[PDB]
Amino acid sequence: SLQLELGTFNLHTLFREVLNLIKPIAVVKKLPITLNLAPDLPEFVVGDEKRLMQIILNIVGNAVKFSKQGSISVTALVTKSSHFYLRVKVKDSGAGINPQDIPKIFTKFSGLGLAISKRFVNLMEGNIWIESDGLGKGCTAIFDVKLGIS
Ligand SMILES: Nc1ncnc2c1ncn2[C@@H]1O[C@H](COP(=O)(O)OP(=O)(O)O)[C@@H](O)[C@H]1O
Ligand SMILES: [Cl-]
Repeated sequence: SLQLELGTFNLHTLFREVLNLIKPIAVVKKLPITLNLAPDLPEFVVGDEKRLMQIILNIVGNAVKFSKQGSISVTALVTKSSHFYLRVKVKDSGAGINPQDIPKIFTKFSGLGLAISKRFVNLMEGNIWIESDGLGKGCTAIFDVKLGIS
């Protein structure tokens, strides 16, 4: 039933906007957070801005929410496979995630963010997953989504 709503927007600006919403909260929790955009990351793109924003906001937001100390990095780059694949990696410094808990992370229902993000990523012909090296190692949430180049 779901359908992409396409328009042209500045992808770089979208990342800075997300960081601007999250930063004051990171500051209160004393979690340094960094954004890195690859030198070849397209600027003006065609895609569904409000759905892309929802995905990035919930994953970056989760990093802040579930981290008690340490830093967070948000990295945006291109996955080579007109269109391209945007990759976003969000690495936090949480307590880590047990292997048994990862396969059910998109279906854990308290909490709706990742379930919604998964549908949006699927709409953009993409892939999303979370991984953790275990105790004390935080986790990385990663997604690839297809976007048009303006
Ligand atoms: N960055 C993260 N660090 C640790 N656990 C996470 C992270 N992101 C998601 N999770 C786990 O996945 C579950 C589902 O997350 P989400 O769908 O965003 O819902 P919510 O944040 O409301 O719980 C969370 O409750 C949590 O157990
Ligand atoms: Cl974690």
